[PDB]
Amino acid sequence: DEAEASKFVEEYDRTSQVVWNEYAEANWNYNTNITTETSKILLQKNMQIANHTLKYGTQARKFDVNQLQNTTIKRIIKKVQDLERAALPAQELEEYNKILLDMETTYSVATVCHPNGSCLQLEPDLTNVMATSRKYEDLLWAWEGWRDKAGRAILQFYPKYVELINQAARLNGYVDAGDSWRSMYETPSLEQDLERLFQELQPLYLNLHAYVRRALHRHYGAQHINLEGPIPAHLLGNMWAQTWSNIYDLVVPFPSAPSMDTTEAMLKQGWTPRRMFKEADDFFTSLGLLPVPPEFWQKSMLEKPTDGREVVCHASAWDFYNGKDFRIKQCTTVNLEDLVVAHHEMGHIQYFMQYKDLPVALREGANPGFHEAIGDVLALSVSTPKHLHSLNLLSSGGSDEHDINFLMKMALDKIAFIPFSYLVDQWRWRVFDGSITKENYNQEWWSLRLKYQGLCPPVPRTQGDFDPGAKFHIPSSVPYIRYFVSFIIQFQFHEALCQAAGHTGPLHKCDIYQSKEAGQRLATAMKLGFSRPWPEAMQLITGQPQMSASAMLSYFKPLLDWLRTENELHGEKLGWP
Ligand SMILES: *[C@@H]1O[C@H](CO)[C@@H](O)[C@H](O)[C@H]1NC(C)=O
Ligand SMILES: *[C@@H]1O[C@H](CO)[C@@H](O)[C@H](O)[C@H]1NC(C)=O
Ligand SMILES: C[C@H](NC(=O)O)C(=O)O
Ligand SMILES: [Cl-]
Ligand SMILES: [Cl-]
Ligand SMILES: [Zn+2]
Repeated sequence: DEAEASKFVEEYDRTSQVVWNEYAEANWNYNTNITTETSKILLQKNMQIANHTLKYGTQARKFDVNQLQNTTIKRIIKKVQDLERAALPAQELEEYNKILLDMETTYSVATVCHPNGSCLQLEPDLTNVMATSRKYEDLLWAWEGWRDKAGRAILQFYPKYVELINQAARLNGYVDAGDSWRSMYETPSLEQDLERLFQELQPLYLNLHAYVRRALHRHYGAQHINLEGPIPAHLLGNMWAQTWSNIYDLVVPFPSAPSMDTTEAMLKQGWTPRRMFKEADDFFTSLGLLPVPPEFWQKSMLEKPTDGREVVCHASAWDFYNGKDFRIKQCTTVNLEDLVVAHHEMGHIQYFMQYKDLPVALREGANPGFHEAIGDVLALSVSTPKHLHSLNLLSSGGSDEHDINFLMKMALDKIAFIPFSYLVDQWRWRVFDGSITKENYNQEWWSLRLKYQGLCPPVPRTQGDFDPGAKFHIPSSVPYIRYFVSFIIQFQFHEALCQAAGHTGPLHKCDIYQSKEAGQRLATAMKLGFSRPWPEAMQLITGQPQMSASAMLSYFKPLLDWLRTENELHGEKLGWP
Protein backbone atom coordinates (compact mmCIF):
# COMPACT_ATOMS: atom_id res chain seq x y z
CA ASP A 1 0.00 0.00 0.00
CA GLU A 2 2.06 2.94 1.33
CA ALA A 3 5.07 2.45 -0.93
CA GLU A 4 2.80 2.32 -3.98
CA ALA A 5 0.71 5.31 -2.92
CA SER A 6 3.72 7.58 -2.50
CA LYS A 7 4.92 6.67 -6.03
CA PHE A 8 1.48 7.13 -7.60
CA VAL A 9 1.24 10.64 -6.20
CA GLU A 10 4.68 11.50 -7.57
CA GLU A 11 3.84 10.19 -11.04
CA TYR A 12 0.41 11.83 -10.96
CA ASP A 13 1.97 15.12 -9.95
CA ARG A 14 4.58 15.28 -12.67
CA THR A 15 2.28 14.22 -15.48
CA SER A 16 -0.52 16.53 -14.37
CA GLN A 17 1.82 19.53 -14.39
CA VAL A 18 2.53 18.92 -18.08
CA VAL A 19 -0.99 18.06 -19.20
CA TRP A 20 -2.60 20.86 -17.20
CA ASN A 21 -0.13 23.44 -18.47
CA GLU A 22 -1.03 22.54 -22.04
CA TYR A 23 -4.73 22.74 -21.30
CA ALA A 24 -4.29 26.15 -19.69
CA GLU A 25 -2.57 27.46 -22.83
CA ALA A 26 -5.25 26.23 -25.20
CA ASN A 27 -7.91 27.53 -22.81
CA TRP A 28 -6.07 30.86 -22.52
CA ASN A 29 -5.85 31.23 -26.29
CA TYR A 30 -9.63 30.81 -26.62
CA ASN A 31 -10.62 33.19 -23.77
CA THR A 32 -8.42 35.97 -25.14
CA ASN A 33 -9.36 35.30 -28.76
CA ILE A 34 -12.76 33.79 -29.49
CA THR A 35 -12.63 32.06 -32.87
CA THR A 36 -13.56 28.71 -34.43
CA GLU A 37 -9.92 27.54 -34.62
CA THR A 38 -9.19 28.30 -30.94
CA SER A 39 -12.48 26.60 -29.92
CA LYS A 40 -11.69 23.39 -31.74
CA ILE A 41 -8.19 23.26 -30.27
CA LEU A 42 -9.67 23.92 -26.83
CA LEU A 43 -12.26 21.16 -27.28
CA GLN A 44 -9.38 19.02 -28.57
CA LYS A 45 -7.31 19.75 -25.47
CA ASN A 46 -10.33 18.82 -23.33
CA MET A 47 -10.24 15.21 -24.46
CA GLN A 48 -6.52 15.09 -23.74
CA ILE A 49 -6.90 16.20 -20.13
CA ALA A 50 -9.99 14.07 -19.64
CA ASN A 51 -7.80 11.19 -20.70
CA HIS A 52 -5.14 12.02 -18.18
CA THR A 53 -7.84 12.31 -15.54
CA LEU A 54 -9.37 8.94 -16.37
CA LYS A 55 -6.02 7.13 -16.32
CA TYR A 56 -5.02 8.37 -12.88
CA GLY A 57 -8.56 8.75 -11.58
CA THR A 58 -9.15 5.05 -12.19
CA GLN A 59 -5.71 4.19 -10.77
CA ALA A 60 -6.46 6.18 -7.63
CA ARG A 61 -9.79 4.47 -7.07
CA LYS A 62 -7.94 1.20 -6.50
CA PHE A 63 -6.41 2.46 -3.25
CA ASP A 64 -8.08 2.09 0.11
CA VAL A 65 -7.64 5.69 1.20
CA ASN A 66 -8.69 5.38 4.85
CA GLN A 67 -6.01 2.76 5.30
CA LEU A 68 -2.99 4.88 4.35
CA GLN A 69 -0.93 6.14 7.27
CA ASN A 70 0.25 9.35 5.61
CA THR A 71 -2.11 12.33 5.68
CA THR A 72 -0.57 14.28 2.82
CA ILE A 73 -0.62 11.24 0.51
CA LYS A 74 -4.09 10.24 1.70
CA ARG A 75 -5.63 13.63 0.91
CA ILE A 76 -4.17 13.72 -2.61
CA ILE A 77 -5.32 10.26 -3.65
CA LYS A 78 -8.85 10.83 -2.41
CA LYS A 79 -9.09 14.05 -4.46
CA VAL A 80 -7.71 12.26 -7.54
CA GLN A 81 -10.56 9.74 -7.26
CA ASP A 82 -12.93 12.54 -8.26
CA LEU A 83 -12.88 12.54 -12.09
CA GLU A 84 -15.45 15.34 -12.20
CA ARG A 85 -16.60 15.86 -15.82
CA ALA A 86 -14.11 13.20 -16.91
CA ALA A 87 -16.40 10.64 -15.26
CA LEU A 88 -18.80 11.03 -18.18
CA PRO A 89 -18.88 8.59 -21.13
CA ALA A 90 -16.99 9.85 -24.17
CA GLN A 91 -20.19 10.94 -25.91
CA GLU A 92 -21.69 12.75 -22.90
CA LEU A 93 -18.34 14.30 -22.11
CA GLU A 94 -17.98 15.87 -25.57
CA GLU A 95 -21.56 17.12 -25.53
CA TYR A 96 -20.99 18.61 -22.08
CA ASN A 97 -17.75 20.30 -23.07
CA LYS A 98 -19.43 21.76 -26.16
CA ILE A 99 -22.32 23.05 -24.06
CA LEU A 100 -19.94 24.87 -21.69
CA LEU A 101 -18.09 26.44 -24.62
CA ASP A 102 -21.34 27.40 -26.33
CA MET A 103 -22.70 28.95 -23.14
CA GLU A 104 -19.59 30.97 -22.35
CA THR A 105 -19.18 32.09 -25.96
CA THR A 106 -22.81 33.17 -26.17
CA TYR A 107 -22.50 35.26 -23.01
CA SER A 108 -19.17 36.84 -24.06
CA VAL A 109 -20.29 38.02 -27.51
CA ALA A 110 -23.84 39.15 -26.75
CA THR A 111 -24.73 42.69 -27.75
CA VAL A 112 -27.81 44.81 -27.18
CA CYS A 113 -28.52 46.99 -30.24
CA HIS A 114 -30.53 50.23 -30.37
CA PRO A 115 -32.46 52.53 -32.49
CA ASN A 116 -29.40 54.65 -32.58
CA GLY A 117 -27.38 52.44 -34.92
CA SER A 118 -25.39 51.37 -31.91
CA CYS A 119 -25.01 47.87 -30.46
CA LEU A 120 -23.60 47.94 -26.94
CA GLN A 121 -21.46 45.35 -25.15
CA LEU A 122 -21.49 44.37 -21.46
CA GLU A 123 -18.11 45.97 -20.82
CA PRO A 124 -17.79 48.75 -20.83
CA ASP A 125 -20.94 49.99 -22.57
CA LEU A 126 -23.91 48.43 -20.81
CA THR A 127 -21.99 48.57 -17.56
CA ASN A 128 -21.44 52.30 -17.94
CA VAL A 129 -25.13 52.83 -18.63
CA MET A 130 -26.13 51.04 -15.43
CA ALA A 131 -23.59 52.98 -13.35
CA THR A 132 -24.02 56.46 -14.71
CA SER A 133 -27.51 56.81 -16.14
CA ARG A 134 -30.21 58.20 -13.86
CA LYS A 135 -33.01 57.87 -16.40
CA TYR A 136 -35.53 55.15 -15.55
CA GLU A 137 -36.34 54.35 -19.18
CA ASP A 138 -32.67 54.30 -20.24
CA LEU A 139 -31.65 51.97 -17.40
CA LEU A 140 -34.69 49.82 -18.17
CA TRP A 141 -33.62 49.51 -21.80
CA ALA A 142 -30.15 48.25 -20.86
CA TRP A 143 -31.36 46.05 -17.98
CA GLU A 144 -34.10 44.42 -20.07
CA GLY A 145 -31.98 44.39 -23.23
CA TRP A 146 -29.07 42.52 -21.69
CA ARG A 147 -31.41 39.81 -20.39
CA ASP A 148 -33.22 39.63 -23.72
CA LYS A 149 -29.84 39.02 -25.40
CA ALA A 150 -27.69 37.02 -22.99
CA GLY A 151 -30.38 35.70 -20.67
CA ARG A 152 -32.70 34.25 -23.32
CA ALA A 153 -29.81 32.87 -25.39
CA ILE A 154 -28.55 30.70 -22.51
CA LEU A 155 -31.89 28.99 -21.83
CA GLN A 156 -31.74 26.45 -24.69
CA PHE A 157 -28.49 25.06 -23.26
CA TYR A 158 -29.03 25.01 -19.57
CA PRO A 159 -31.36 22.07 -18.93
CA LYS A 160 -28.92 19.74 -20.70
CA TYR A 161 -26.08 21.39 -18.83
CA VAL A 162 -27.80 20.53 -15.54
CA GLU A 163 -28.49 16.97 -16.65
CA LEU A 164 -24.87 16.35 -17.65
CA ILE A 165 -23.23 18.01 -14.64
CA ASN A 166 -25.44 16.02 -12.23
CA GLN A 167 -24.63 12.76 -14.00
CA ALA A 168 -20.96 13.59 -13.79
CA ALA A 169 -21.49 14.35 -10.08
CA ARG A 170 -23.38 11.12 -9.35
CA LEU A 171 -20.67 9.32 -11.27
CA ASN A 172 -18.15 10.64 -8.78
CA GLY A 173 -20.12 9.55 -5.71
CA TYR A 174 -22.20 12.65 -5.03
CA VAL A 175 -25.97 13.06 -5.13
CA ASP A 176 -25.88 15.93 -7.65
CA ALA A 177 -23.69 18.87 -8.75
CA GLY A 178 -24.59 21.12 -5.83
CA ASP A 179 -23.54 18.38 -3.42
CA SER A 180 -20.25 18.18 -5.37
CA TRP A 181 -19.59 21.92 -5.25
CA ARG A 182 -20.52 22.13 -1.55
CA SER A 183 -18.03 19.42 -0.67
CA MET A 184 -15.18 21.72 -1.75
CA TYR A 185 -15.45 23.19 1.74
CA GLU A 186 -15.17 19.87 3.64
CA THR A 187 -17.79 21.19 6.08
CA PRO A 188 -20.92 19.06 6.77
CA SER A 189 -22.57 22.02 8.53
CA LEU A 190 -21.88 24.40 5.62
CA GLU A 191 -25.51 25.13 4.69
CA GLN A 192 -26.42 26.02 8.27
CA ASP A 193 -23.14 27.75 9.02
CA LEU A 194 -23.85 30.12 6.13
CA GLU A 195 -27.54 30.72 6.99
CA ARG A 196 -26.50 31.77 10.49
CA LEU A 197 -23.95 34.14 8.98
CA PHE A 198 -26.52 35.50 6.53
CA GLN A 199 -29.06 36.10 9.32
CA GLU A 200 -26.42 37.91 11.37
CA LEU A 201 -25.95 40.51 8.64
CA GLN A 202 -29.71 41.03 8.30
CA PRO A 203 -30.26 44.15 10.43
CA LEU A 204 -27.42 45.89 8.66
CA TYR A 205 -28.80 45.06 5.21
CA LEU A 206 -32.44 45.85 6.01
CA ASN A 207 -31.36 49.27 7.24
CA LEU A 208 -29.27 49.94 4.13
CA HIS A 209 -32.01 48.73 1.81
CA ALA A 210 -34.57 50.98 3.52
CA TYR A 211 -32.30 54.04 3.51
CA VAL A 212 -31.50 53.53 -0.18
CA ARG A 213 -35.15 52.86 -1.08
CA ARG A 214 -35.95 56.24 0.49
CA ALA A 215 -33.20 57.93 -1.55
CA LEU A 216 -34.49 56.36 -4.78
CA HIS A 217 -38.01 57.47 -3.79
CA ARG A 218 -36.61 61.02 -3.61
CA HIS A 219 -34.99 60.83 -7.02
CA TYR A 220 -37.24 58.67 -9.20
CA GLY A 221 -40.58 59.59 -7.69
CA ALA A 222 -43.24 58.19 -5.42
CA GLN A 223 -44.99 56.66 -8.46
CA HIS A 224 -42.03 54.33 -9.04
CA ILE A 225 -40.83 53.48 -5.51
CA ASN A 226 -42.93 51.81 -2.83
CA LEU A 227 -41.41 52.67 0.56
CA GLU A 228 -42.87 49.44 1.91
CA GLY A 229 -42.03 47.07 -0.92
CA PRO A 230 -39.01 45.80 -2.93
CA ILE A 231 -36.70 48.01 -5.04
CA PRO A 232 -36.64 47.95 -8.86
CA ALA A 233 -33.53 45.86 -9.65
CA HIS A 234 -32.47 48.24 -12.42
CA LEU A 235 -31.85 51.32 -10.23
CA LEU A 236 -28.84 50.25 -8.15
CA GLY A 237 -26.07 51.20 -10.58
CA ASN A 238 -24.92 47.67 -11.36
CA MET A 239 -26.40 45.35 -14.01
CA TRP A 240 -27.33 42.75 -11.37
CA ALA A 241 -27.82 45.10 -8.42
CA GLN A 242 -25.15 43.08 -6.56
CA THR A 243 -23.21 46.18 -5.46
CA TRP A 244 -24.75 49.61 -5.18
CA SER A 245 -21.67 51.86 -4.89
CA ASN A 246 -22.39 53.45 -8.26
CA ILE A 247 -25.39 55.34 -6.92
CA TYR A 248 -23.41 56.88 -4.07
CA ASP A 249 -24.46 60.30 -5.43
CA LEU A 250 -28.17 59.66 -4.88
CA VAL A 251 -27.57 58.44 -1.28
CA VAL A 252 -24.74 60.56 0.21
CA PRO A 253 -25.29 60.78 3.98
CA PHE A 254 -23.53 64.13 4.18
CA PRO A 255 -23.53 65.89 0.77
CA SER A 256 -22.22 68.96 2.55
CA ALA A 257 -18.90 67.07 2.60
CA PRO A 258 -17.94 67.09 -1.13
CA SER A 259 -16.80 64.06 -3.13
CA MET A 260 -13.74 63.87 -5.34
CA ASP A 261 -14.44 62.36 -8.74
CA THR A 262 -11.88 59.60 -8.21
CA THR A 263 -12.42 58.49 -11.82
CA GLU A 264 -11.71 61.97 -13.13
CA ALA A 265 -8.80 61.93 -10.70
CA MET A 266 -7.41 58.74 -12.22
CA LEU A 267 -7.99 59.87 -15.80
CA LYS A 268 -6.51 63.30 -15.13
CA GLN A 269 -3.26 61.93 -13.64
CA GLY A 270 -3.13 59.52 -16.56
CA TRP A 271 -3.82 56.21 -14.80
CA THR A 272 -3.93 53.17 -17.04
CA PRO A 273 -4.76 49.47 -16.55
CA ARG A 274 -1.04 48.80 -16.24
CA ARG A 275 -0.57 51.50 -13.62
CA MET A 276 -3.39 50.01 -11.56
CA PHE A 277 -1.88 46.53 -11.47
CA LYS A 278 1.54 48.00 -10.76
CA GLU A 279 -0.02 49.72 -7.75
CA ALA A 280 -1.63 46.44 -6.70
CA ASP A 281 1.71 44.68 -7.12
CA ASP A 282 3.28 47.36 -4.92
CA PHE A 283 0.78 46.81 -2.10
CA PHE A 284 1.54 43.09 -2.01
CA THR A 285 5.32 43.53 -1.97
CA SER A 286 4.92 46.30 0.62
CA LEU A 287 3.52 43.60 2.89
CA GLY A 288 6.62 41.57 2.17
CA LEU A 289 4.65 39.33 -0.20
CA LEU A 290 5.79 38.13 -3.65
CA PRO A 291 5.87 40.39 -6.74
CA VAL A 292 4.48 39.12 -10.04
CA PRO A 293 7.20 37.74 -12.36
CA PRO A 294 8.32 39.80 -15.36
CA GLU A 295 6.59 37.11 -17.47
CA PHE A 296 3.29 38.31 -15.99
CA TRP A 297 3.52 41.79 -17.53
CA GLN A 298 4.58 40.20 -20.81
CA LYS A 299 1.73 37.82 -21.29
CA SER A 300 -1.27 39.12 -19.35
CA MET A 301 -4.17 40.85 -21.10
CA LEU A 302 -4.73 43.78 -18.76
CA GLU A 303 -7.11 45.57 -21.14
CA LYS A 304 -9.67 44.82 -23.85
CA PRO A 305 -7.79 44.21 -27.15
CA THR A 306 -8.46 46.58 -30.04
CA ASP A 307 -7.13 44.40 -32.86
CA GLY A 308 -10.63 43.19 -33.66
CA ARG A 309 -10.24 40.18 -31.34
CA GLU A 310 -13.34 38.91 -29.54
CA VAL A 311 -12.61 37.92 -25.94
CA VAL A 312 -14.00 36.84 -22.57
CA CYS A 313 -13.78 40.18 -20.82
CA HIS A 314 -14.67 39.09 -17.33
CA ALA A 315 -11.84 39.31 -14.82
CA SER A 316 -9.93 36.18 -13.89
CA ALA A 317 -6.44 35.02 -12.86
CA TRP A 318 -4.51 32.14 -14.39
CA ASP A 319 -2.12 29.47 -13.06
CA PHE A 320 -0.22 27.63 -15.83
CA TYR A 321 0.91 24.91 -13.45
CA ASN A 322 4.62 25.39 -14.02
CA GLY A 323 5.37 27.65 -11.08
CA LYS A 324 6.40 30.66 -13.16
CA ASP A 325 3.61 31.40 -15.64
CA PHE A 326 0.78 33.35 -13.99
CA ARG A 327 -1.52 35.70 -15.86
CA ILE A 328 -4.66 37.77 -15.44
CA LYS A 329 -7.28 38.43 -18.09
CA GLN A 330 -9.25 41.62 -17.51
CA CYS A 331 -10.98 44.22 -19.64
CA THR A 332 -9.82 46.86 -17.21
CA THR A 333 -11.44 50.28 -17.25
CA VAL A 334 -9.86 53.26 -15.52
CA ASN A 335 -11.88 53.79 -12.35
CA LEU A 336 -11.87 53.00 -8.63
CA GLU A 337 -14.18 50.00 -9.07
CA ASP A 338 -11.74 48.23 -11.37
CA LEU A 339 -8.79 49.33 -9.25
CA VAL A 340 -10.31 47.12 -6.54
CA VAL A 341 -11.04 44.26 -8.94
CA ALA A 342 -7.40 44.48 -10.05
CA HIS A 343 -6.31 43.87 -6.43
CA HIS A 344 -8.84 41.08 -6.14
CA GLU A 345 -7.23 39.37 -9.13
CA MET A 346 -3.73 40.13 -7.86
CA GLY A 347 -4.93 38.34 -4.73
CA HIS A 348 -5.38 35.18 -6.81
CA ILE A 349 -1.96 35.56 -8.44
CA GLN A 350 -0.31 35.87 -5.05
CA TYR A 351 -1.97 32.69 -3.86
CA PHE A 352 -0.80 30.79 -6.97
CA MET A 353 2.76 31.96 -6.22
CA GLN A 354 2.54 31.21 -2.51
CA TYR A 355 1.71 27.51 -2.86
CA LYS A 356 3.37 26.80 -6.23
CA ASP A 357 5.72 24.24 -4.64
CA LEU A 358 3.01 21.98 -3.30
CA PRO A 359 1.83 19.00 -5.38
CA VAL A 360 -0.61 20.31 -8.02
CA ALA A 361 -3.49 18.48 -6.34
CA LEU A 362 -3.14 20.75 -3.33
CA ARG A 363 -2.53 23.93 -5.34
CA GLU A 364 -5.87 25.45 -4.29
CA GLY A 365 -7.14 27.74 -1.54
CA ALA A 366 -7.90 26.55 1.99
CA ASN A 367 -11.38 26.67 0.49
CA PRO A 368 -12.77 28.64 -2.50
CA GLY A 369 -13.61 31.49 -0.14
CA PHE A 370 -9.99 32.05 0.88
CA HIS A 371 -8.82 32.36 -2.73
CA GLU A 372 -11.48 35.00 -3.28
CA ALA A 373 -10.66 37.03 -0.13
CA ILE A 374 -6.90 37.65 -0.32
CA GLY A 375 -7.03 40.52 -2.83
CA ASP A 376 -10.18 41.97 -1.26
CA VAL A 377 -8.40 42.20 2.08
CA LEU A 378 -5.72 44.53 0.71
CA ALA A 379 -8.31 46.36 -1.34
CA LEU A 380 -9.99 47.19 1.97
CA SER A 381 -6.93 49.24 2.93
CA VAL A 382 -6.51 50.66 -0.56
CA SER A 383 -10.06 52.00 -0.34
CA THR A 384 -9.50 54.00 2.87
CA PRO A 385 -9.59 57.78 2.30
CA LYS A 386 -6.09 58.10 3.74
CA HIS A 387 -4.61 55.56 1.33
CA LEU A 388 -6.63 56.95 -1.60
CA HIS A 389 -5.25 60.37 -0.78
CA SER A 390 -1.70 59.01 -0.77
CA LEU A 391 -2.33 57.96 -4.38
CA ASN A 392 -3.45 61.54 -4.95
CA LEU A 393 -6.98 60.36 -5.83
CA LEU A 394 -8.65 62.04 -2.88
CA SER A 395 -7.98 65.38 -1.21
CA SER A 396 -8.35 64.14 2.39
CA GLY A 397 -10.05 63.13 6.29
CA GLY A 398 -11.08 63.70 9.89
CA SER A 399 -14.75 64.62 10.22
CA ASP A 400 -17.48 62.30 11.47
CA GLU A 401 -19.47 63.25 8.40
CA HIS A 402 -16.58 62.24 6.14
CA ASP A 403 -16.40 59.11 8.25
CA ILE A 404 -20.06 58.17 7.74
CA ASN A 405 -19.91 58.99 4.03
CA PHE A 406 -16.99 56.58 3.64
CA LEU A 407 -18.71 53.81 5.56
CA MET A 408 -21.77 54.28 3.34
CA LYS A 409 -19.71 54.04 0.14
CA MET A 410 -18.23 50.78 1.49
CA ALA A 411 -21.60 49.46 2.67
CA LEU A 412 -23.02 49.98 -0.82
CA ASP A 413 -20.32 47.62 -2.01
CA LYS A 414 -19.89 45.06 0.79
CA ILE A 415 -23.26 44.85 2.58
CA ALA A 416 -25.44 45.08 -0.53
CA PHE A 417 -23.50 42.12 -1.92
CA ILE A 418 -24.21 39.74 0.99
CA PRO A 419 -27.80 38.77 0.10
CA PHE A 420 -26.90 38.46 -3.58
CA SER A 421 -23.84 36.23 -3.11
CA TYR A 422 -26.00 34.08 -0.84
CA LEU A 423 -28.82 33.87 -3.36
CA VAL A 424 -27.02 32.69 -6.51
CA ASP A 425 -26.12 29.24 -5.23
CA GLN A 426 -29.34 28.91 -3.23
CA TRP A 427 -30.95 28.90 -6.64
CA ARG A 428 -28.42 26.54 -8.23
CA TRP A 429 -28.30 24.03 -5.39
CA ARG A 430 -32.02 23.70 -5.84
CA VAL A 431 -31.80 23.46 -9.58
CA PHE A 432 -29.20 20.73 -9.21
CA ASP A 433 -31.15 18.77 -6.62
CA GLY A 434 -34.24 18.96 -8.84
CA SER A 435 -36.56 21.08 -6.67
CA ILE A 436 -36.56 23.71 -9.41
CA THR A 437 -37.36 22.49 -12.92
CA LYS A 438 -36.75 24.33 -16.19
CA GLU A 439 -40.42 25.16 -15.83
CA ASN A 440 -39.68 27.31 -12.80
CA TYR A 441 -36.08 28.51 -13.40
CA ASN A 442 -36.84 32.24 -13.59
CA GLN A 443 -39.82 32.35 -11.24
CA GLU A 444 -37.71 30.79 -8.48
CA TRP A 445 -34.85 33.11 -9.29
CA TRP A 446 -37.08 36.10 -8.66
CA SER A 447 -38.72 34.57 -5.57
CA LEU A 448 -35.20 34.44 -4.10
CA ARG A 449 -34.29 37.85 -5.54
CA LEU A 450 -37.23 39.27 -3.60
CA LYS A 451 -36.87 37.19 -0.44
CA TYR A 452 -33.16 37.79 0.09
CA GLN A 453 -32.39 41.07 -1.69
CA GLY A 454 -35.66 42.96 -1.49
CA LEU A 455 -35.68 43.37 -5.25
CA CYS A 456 -38.44 43.21 -7.90
CA PRO A 457 -38.01 43.16 -11.69
CA PRO A 458 -38.82 46.52 -13.35
CA VAL A 459 -40.49 44.61 -16.18
CA PRO A 460 -42.66 41.55 -15.51
CA ARG A 461 -40.86 38.45 -16.75
CA THR A 462 -42.26 36.17 -19.45
CA GLN A 463 -41.78 32.60 -20.66
CA GLY A 464 -38.50 32.23 -22.44
CA ASP A 465 -36.80 34.55 -19.97
CA PHE A 466 -33.85 33.05 -18.11
CA ASP A 467 -32.41 35.98 -16.19
CA PRO A 468 -29.95 33.75 -14.29
CA GLY A 469 -28.06 33.26 -17.55
CA ALA A 470 -27.55 37.04 -17.68
CA LYS A 471 -25.03 36.62 -14.85
CA PHE A 472 -21.54 35.43 -15.82
CA HIS A 473 -21.05 32.68 -13.25
CA ILE A 474 -24.17 30.86 -14.51
CA PRO A 475 -23.38 29.99 -18.16
CA SER A 476 -19.70 29.90 -17.18
CA SER A 477 -20.57 27.26 -14.58
CA VAL A 478 -18.48 28.91 -11.82
CA PRO A 479 -19.64 28.27 -8.22
CA TYR A 480 -20.82 31.48 -6.55
CA ILE A 481 -21.09 30.78 -2.82
CA ARG A 482 -17.29 31.28 -2.58
CA TYR A 483 -17.87 35.05 -2.82
CA PHE A 484 -20.34 35.03 0.07
CA VAL A 485 -17.72 33.32 2.24
CA SER A 486 -15.15 35.72 0.81
CA PHE A 487 -17.05 38.83 1.98
CA ILE A 488 -17.54 37.47 5.49
CA ILE A 489 -13.99 36.26 6.12
CA GLN A 490 -12.15 39.12 4.37
CA PHE A 491 -13.28 41.33 7.26
CA GLN A 492 -12.10 38.68 9.71
CA PHE A 493 -8.66 38.81 8.02
CA HIS A 494 -8.77 42.59 7.90
CA GLU A 495 -9.41 42.73 11.65
CA ALA A 496 -6.70 40.14 12.39
CA LEU A 497 -4.06 41.72 10.17
CA CYS A 498 -4.87 45.17 11.60
CA GLN A 499 -4.38 43.88 15.15
CA ALA A 500 -1.08 42.43 14.03
CA ALA A 501 -0.08 45.73 12.37
CA GLY A 502 -0.64 47.47 15.69
CA HIS A 503 -3.65 49.41 14.47
CA THR A 504 -5.78 50.80 17.29
CA GLY A 505 -9.05 52.67 16.99
CA PRO A 506 -12.02 52.00 14.72
CA LEU A 507 -11.43 49.06 12.44
CA HIS A 508 -12.69 50.96 9.37
CA LYS A 509 -9.76 53.38 9.67
CA CYS A 510 -7.22 50.57 9.30
CA ASP A 511 -4.66 50.51 6.48
CA ILE A 512 -2.19 47.60 6.53
CA TYR A 513 0.05 49.21 3.94
CA GLN A 514 3.64 48.01 4.34
CA SER A 515 2.75 45.81 7.33
CA LYS A 516 5.36 43.05 7.42
CA GLU A 517 3.66 41.26 10.30
CA ALA A 518 0.48 41.32 8.21
CA GLY A 519 2.05 39.80 5.11
CA GLN A 520 3.71 37.18 7.28
CA ARG A 521 0.34 35.89 8.47
CA LEU A 522 -1.23 35.81 5.01
CA ALA A 523 1.77 34.09 3.45
CA THR A 524 1.99 31.36 6.07
CA ALA A 525 -1.67 30.56 5.42
CA MET A 526 -1.55 30.83 1.64
CA LYS A 527 1.43 28.49 1.72
CA LEU A 528 -0.69 25.62 3.07
CA GLY A 529 -2.57 25.47 -0.21
CA PHE A 530 -5.26 22.80 0.09
CA SER A 531 -2.95 20.50 2.09
CA ARG A 532 -5.06 21.02 5.21
CA PRO A 533 -8.68 21.61 6.22
CA TRP A 534 -9.46 25.34 6.05
CA PRO A 535 -10.03 25.96 9.82
CA GLU A 536 -6.26 25.71 10.34
CA ALA A 537 -5.66 28.50 7.81
CA MET A 538 -8.46 30.53 9.38
CA GLN A 539 -6.55 29.87 12.61
CA LEU A 540 -3.10 30.93 11.40
CA ILE A 541 -4.56 34.24 10.27
CA THR A 542 -7.25 35.26 12.78
CA GLY A 543 -6.03 33.10 15.66
CA GLN A 544 -9.24 31.12 15.66
CA PRO A 545 -10.91 28.53 13.53
CA GLN A 546 -14.33 29.69 12.36
CA MET A 547 -16.04 32.04 9.97
CA SER A 548 -17.74 34.85 11.88
CA ALA A 549 -19.66 37.99 10.93
CA SER A 550 -18.46 39.88 14.00
CA ALA A 551 -15.53 41.47 12.22
CA MET A 552 -17.80 42.73 9.44
CA LEU A 553 -20.43 43.90 11.94
CA SER A 554 -17.82 45.77 13.95
CA TYR A 555 -16.33 47.49 10.89
CA PHE A 556 -19.73 48.94 9.90
CA LYS A 557 -20.97 49.33 13.50
CA PRO A 558 -20.81 53.14 13.31
CA LEU A 559 -22.84 53.04 10.09
CA LEU A 560 -25.38 50.66 11.61
CA ASP A 561 -26.05 53.21 14.36
CA TRP A 562 -26.31 56.06 11.92
CA LEU A 563 -28.73 54.03 9.77
CA ARG A 564 -31.08 53.16 12.64
CA THR A 565 -31.37 56.74 13.79
CA GLU A 566 -31.77 57.95 10.18
CA ASN A 567 -34.41 55.38 9.17
CA GLU A 568 -36.12 55.69 12.55
CA LEU A 569 -36.62 59.44 12.22
CA HIS A 570 -38.17 58.98 8.79
CA GLY A 571 -40.45 56.29 10.14
CA GLU A 572 -39.00 53.75 7.74
CA LYS A 573 -40.62 50.32 7.67
CA LEU A 574 -37.68 47.87 7.30
CA GLY A 575 -37.92 44.93 4.92
CA TRP A 576 -40.66 44.09 2.42
CA PRO A 577 -43.33 41.44 1.92
C1 LIG B 1 -6.36 34.59 -32.81
O1 LIG B 1 -6.56 33.26 -33.30
C2 LIG B 1 -6.52 33.22 -34.73
C3 LIG B 1 -6.89 31.83 -35.21
O2 LIG B 1 -6.74 30.90 -34.13
C4 LIG B 1 -5.13 33.62 -35.21
O3 LIG B 1 -5.11 33.65 -36.64
C5 LIG B 1 -4.73 34.98 -34.67
O4 LIG B 1 -3.34 35.22 -34.95
C6 LIG B 1 -4.96 35.07 -33.17
N1 LIG B 1 -4.96 36.49 -32.86
C7 LIG B 1 -3.92 37.06 -32.27
C8 LIG B 1 -4.01 38.36 -32.04
O5 LIG B 1 -2.91 36.45 -31.96
C1 LIG C 1 3.97 11.93 3.34
O1 LIG C 1 4.72 12.11 2.14
C2 LIG C 1 4.54 13.42 1.61
C3 LIG C 1 5.23 13.51 0.25
O2 LIG C 1 6.50 12.85 0.31
C4 LIG C 1 5.11 14.45 2.58
O3 LIG C 1 4.87 15.77 2.07
C5 LIG C 1 4.48 14.31 3.96
O4 LIG C 1 5.19 15.13 4.89
C6 LIG C 1 4.51 12.86 4.42
N1 LIG C 1 3.53 12.79 5.50
C7 LIG C 1 3.81 12.19 6.65
C8 LIG C 1 2.86 12.18 7.56
O5 LIG C 1 4.89 11.65 6.87
C1 LIG D 1 -17.35 39.51 -7.33
C2 LIG D 1 -17.04 38.71 -8.58
N1 LIG D 1 -15.61 39.08 -8.87
C3 LIG D 1 -15.00 38.47 -9.96
O1 LIG D 1 -15.54 37.60 -10.76
O2 LIG D 1 -13.76 38.90 -10.07
C4 LIG D 1 -18.20 38.94 -9.59
O3 LIG D 1 -17.79 39.50 -10.68
O4 LIG D 1 -19.45 38.73 -9.61
CL1 LIG E 1 -31.88 39.41 -12.86
CL1 LIG F 1 -17.38 27.71 -4.08
ZN1 LIG G 1 -12.04 35.82 -7.78
